[PDB]
Amino acid sequence: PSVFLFPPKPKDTLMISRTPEVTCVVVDVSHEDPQVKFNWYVDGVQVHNAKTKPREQQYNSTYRVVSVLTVLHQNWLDGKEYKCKVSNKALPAPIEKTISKAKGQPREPQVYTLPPSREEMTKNQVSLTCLVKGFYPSDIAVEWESNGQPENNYKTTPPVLDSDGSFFLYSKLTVDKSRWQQGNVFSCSVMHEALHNHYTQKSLSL
Amino acid sequence: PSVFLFPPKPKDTLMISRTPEVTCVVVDVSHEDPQVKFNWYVDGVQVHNAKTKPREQQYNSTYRVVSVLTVLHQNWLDGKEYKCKVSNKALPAPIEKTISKAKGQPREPQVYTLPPSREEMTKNQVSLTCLVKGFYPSDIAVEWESNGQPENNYKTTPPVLDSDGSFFLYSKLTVDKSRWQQGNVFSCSVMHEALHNHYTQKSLSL
Ligand SMILES: *[C@@H]1O[C@H](CO[C@H]2O[C@H](C)[C@@H](O)[C@@H](O)[C@@H]2O)[C@@H](O[C@@H]2O[C@H](CO)[C@@H](O[C@@H]3O[C@H](CO[C@H]4O[C@H](CO)[C@@H](O)[C@H](O)[C@@H]4O[C@@H]4O[C@H](CO)[C@@H](O[C@@H]5O[C@H](CO)[C@H](O)[C@H](O)[C@H]5O)[C@H](O)[C@H]4NC(C)=O)[C@@H](O)[C@H](O[C@H]4O[C@H](CO)[C@@H](O)[C@H](O)[C@@H]4O[C@@H]4O[C@H](CO)[C@@H](O)[C@H](O)[C@H]4NC(C)=O)[C@@H]3O)[C@H](O)[C@H]2NC(C)=O)[C@H](O)[C@H]1NC(C)=O
Ligand SMILES: *[C@@H]1O[C@H](CO[C@H]2O[C@H](C)[C@@H](O)[C@@H](O)[C@@H]2O)[C@@H](O[C@@H]2O[C@H](CO)[C@@H](O[C@@H]3O[C@H](CO[C@H]4O[C@H](CO)[C@@H](O)[C@H](O)[C@@H]4O[C@@H]4O[C@H](CO)[C@@H](O[C@@H]5O[C@H](CO)[C@H](O)[C@H](O)[C@H]5O)[C@H](O)[C@H]4NC(C)=O)[C@@H](O)[C@H](O[C@H]4O[C@H](CO)[C@@H](O)[C@H](O)[C@@H]4O[C@@H]4O[C@H](CO)[C@@H](O)[C@H](O)[C@H]4NC(C)=O)[C@@H]3O)[C@H](O)[C@H]2NC(C)=O)[C@H](O)[C@H]1NC(C)=O
Repeated sequence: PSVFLFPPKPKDTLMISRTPEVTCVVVDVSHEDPQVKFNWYVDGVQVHNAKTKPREQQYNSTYRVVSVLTVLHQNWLDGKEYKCKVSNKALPAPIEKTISKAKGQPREPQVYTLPPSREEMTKNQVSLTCLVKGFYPSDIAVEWESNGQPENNYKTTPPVLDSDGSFFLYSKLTVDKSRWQQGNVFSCSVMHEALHNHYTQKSLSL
Repeated sequence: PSVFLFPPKPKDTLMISRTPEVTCVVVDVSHEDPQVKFNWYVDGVQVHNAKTKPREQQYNSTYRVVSVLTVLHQNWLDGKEYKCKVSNKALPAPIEKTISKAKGQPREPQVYTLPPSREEMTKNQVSLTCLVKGFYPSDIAVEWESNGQPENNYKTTPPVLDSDGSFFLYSKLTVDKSRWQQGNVFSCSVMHEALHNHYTQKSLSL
């Protein structure tokens, strides 16, 4: 049997309104010893129940047990440890897996929107670019809007560790050549630990 | 004790000057059976020796043996399979791993360069970019120059699968606000399978 600890998604922890949850998944459990026992420890204290919640799935030719511990935004953002310690008679010694966020001192993301190259106006569709650079830790959420209306045709590169020991990423919104010339305003919205309201938005137009 | 097959570097294969290789790395080789036997087959036919060249390395609490095979550019680009067959007494059945490039026909990369943003002119350093979009396969090499001479302070993201079923990547060069302002001419040089001379080079200046 194998244990896998998963962290919360950034938007969920940067929005008060949302629900961060550190998820523990046990694979290869088996039919002969399906008896999995979970021990959730925040930072050192067994948060015992908190509001932990398992269940058994009958997979492969084996079982799959998942439990969830609902993470408290502030505890997350201050860098607690989260330990999922799983007992199961088959498994000789109980597997412990511990998680947190990237140990360091957080840096505010510089957000610059870039309009399309002259040459790309030769094309039928143009590329709108925003750079998010010199941020830390690499937990971020970047989106695009045309108004009070969210957009579709965008793609975001994985956070690349730059030279500073800070991170960078580019995000590419592709639009019809026309709209951009019909003087529309497209915004890139960045969400990060170290942003003023955990949010910033830079805009683009013709 | 398994095997991993590693492909040639996209600059090594796009340049005939340079000698590409396929690297077969066998890990978890345990002490009492150190006898690794690499068998190298090109596509259909065993290139037997060709110019295959291993060596033992005593790691962890185990062994690491790696065998390198040279490639002919042409073969690689014509999409031949390369087959590494590992032997080691302990390992009951022989490990036959096989590699090759991606299937599909090349798309010529669109190399556009973007200037620093006005919002970034506020900084003692600015960021030059080239967006390299709509290519295929993912294998490419972006490098940066300023005159007759190469530069240091660039960082290029991994190739991200875009909607076309083609790729993009951005590459970010960081220079002094001064150098940019003195009116110097920076170059983005993209090397890709489907470009005229396996090379193209888009330029920036102030
Ligand atoms: C018996 O069968 C089962 C199931 O089999 C399927 O297929 C059969 C054909 C079919 O018949 C059925 O049985 C069934 O469909 C087998 O199970 C699989 O077992 C393997 C291991 O053998 C597991 O592999 C691991 O996977 C990890 C990734 O897992 C995520 O992705 C996979 C693939 O997308 C998903 O399946 C999986 O569910 C995970 O998705 C994420 O899940 C979480 C929790 O649900 C989501 O959480 C969100 O949380 C927020 C909180 O706010 C919110 O609540 C959201 O709503 C939630 O959704 C999250 O959203 C999901 N993610 C996304 C993007 O959506 C791998 O990371 C893991 O890899 C690490 O470990 C292995 C092992 O050591 C290493 O080899 C590997 O290299 C890597 O190691 C190191 O890890 C670091 C962290 O990743 C990494 O940074 C580091 O670089 C790395 N080191 C190196 C050197 O690379 C591993 O691959 C499968 O997950 C599991 N499948 C399932 C479906 O459970 C079983 O094996 C089989 N038994 C047999 C064959 O014997
Ligand atoms: C005992 O210890 C050793 C080492 O331990 C370290 O730490 C100790 C504390 C210390 O005391 C020392 O012992 C030591 O420092 C353990 O070994 C490790 O074992 C793991 C697991 O077995 C291996 O994991 C695999 O790693 C692959 C990535 O490997 C690259 O990165 C690592 C990290 O940087 C490098 O170390 C490694 O060398 C590889 O770098 C690339 O290497 C090639 C060949 O050297 C380079 O080639 C260039 O070629 C050009 C050609 O022109 C030119 O010649 C250049 O000069 C050459 O250099 C290349 O440059 C390097 N790359 C770069 C960027 O520089 C992973 O990809 C691999 O992942 C696959 O498998 C896992 C497991 O199943 C999956 O989870 C994962 O998803 C992935 O699967 C992929 O799936 C696809 C779908 O099926 C499939 O299609 C695809 O084919 C498949 N991918 C592959 C590759 O098959 C995997 O994680 C480590 O590599 C190994 N580390 C070392 C240093 O050897 C050992 O386990 C341990 N024993 C124990 C614990 O019992």
